[PDB]
Amino acid sequence: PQITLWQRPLVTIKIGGQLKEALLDTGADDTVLEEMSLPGRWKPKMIGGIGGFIKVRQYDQILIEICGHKAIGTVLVGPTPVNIIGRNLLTQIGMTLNF
Amino acid sequence: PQITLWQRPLVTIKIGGQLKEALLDTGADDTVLEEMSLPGRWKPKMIGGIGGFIKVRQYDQILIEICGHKAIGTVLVGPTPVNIIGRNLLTQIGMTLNF
Ligand SMILES: CC(C)CN(C1([C@@H](O)[C@H](Cc2ccccc2)NC(=O)O[C@H]2CO[C@H]3OCC[C@H]32)CC1)S(=O)(=O)c1ccc(N)cc1
Repeated sequence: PQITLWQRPLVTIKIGGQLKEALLDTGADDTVLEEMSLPGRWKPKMIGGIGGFIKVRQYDQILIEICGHKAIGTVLVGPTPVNIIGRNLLTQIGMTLNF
Repeated sequence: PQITLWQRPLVTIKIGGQLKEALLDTGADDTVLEEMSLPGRWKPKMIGGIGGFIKVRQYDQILIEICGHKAIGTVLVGPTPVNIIGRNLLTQIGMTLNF
């Protein structure tokens, strides 16, 4: 499919038994989700952008369903204002920018 | 052209006759640039990033070239890790997401 950018490119993801709305974000190295429980070990990380930094928990090898695909990768969890799907997962589902 | 997402989508832009590097950022509503000189009058805008809310300077109807494509629109100037090209200009140059 093709996704226009007149509106925020929001999609529904399934992760850890939960459905969440999230932003397809080419600017993001990493995928970042609002507070939730995830399985396995984690380590703390600081990520920064407009407005400064937030502290997040990094989980690896997390299964996600998005855009009819299943992908696996790292998910950061913390006090982000919006759920963000970053390049680490966008690549796995074959998402590209075109113009 | 097609831009894949295995690396950061950093591209050359031109503004005020000068080349700069900017990140194509589908998760940004607005285009936010590193400190620079722009003509005309500006007004404040409050934006909310990952770290919280901040006020930046809004310049309207500014000429800016992105990947060789000429756009004219709003650019915000404020503290950002990198120049980001947001949806307001991504739409002008006919950029979409595809999978
Ligand atoms: C500023 C960029 C260089 C990096 N950030 C982006 C960016 O797309 C954000 C997403 C976002 C949207 C709404 C609310 C909060 C955040 N947009 C953003 O800041 O856009 C601003 C400009 O337009 C406005 O519209 C959305 C918020 C405003 C790439 C992910 S980040 O800070 O989230 C981030 C930094 C580091 C790591 N490792 C992961 C993420």
